[PDB]
Amino acid sequence: GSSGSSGVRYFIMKSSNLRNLEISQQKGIWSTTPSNERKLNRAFWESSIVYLVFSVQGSGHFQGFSRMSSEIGREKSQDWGSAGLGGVFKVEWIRKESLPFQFAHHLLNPWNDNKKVQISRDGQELEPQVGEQLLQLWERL
Repeated sequence: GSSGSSGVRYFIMKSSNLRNLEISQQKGIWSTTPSNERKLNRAFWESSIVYLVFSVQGSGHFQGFSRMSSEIGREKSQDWGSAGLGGVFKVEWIRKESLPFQFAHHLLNPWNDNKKVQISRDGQELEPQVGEQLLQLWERL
């Protein structure tokens, strides 16, 4: 028969504050730790798309998600909250609505002690099985 070899991945990106995220909404870019960039880069090259679910540590909701549009490096920006950065990349914003955890309260991640999706550190790989059904949620809003 047939089988899907290539596919988009899902990475959870946490944000200290909200403002910092605004830059990604206006400038259309995002800068993450150089310890979780590789994946985003490689994956983007080994995958058709790269879904990155952004979330603010504070707010108990999902700031949303954006599919990587450009690789990390060549792209550079200035405006930012945390100077401690190295490697900026673009990102396509799909949903900007705040989704209540309650919605993704049933969804979990069997990749890390089957811990609730939300329960993911910055730059953490999210299973494509739970990361896909987690986005569609924004469609139920």
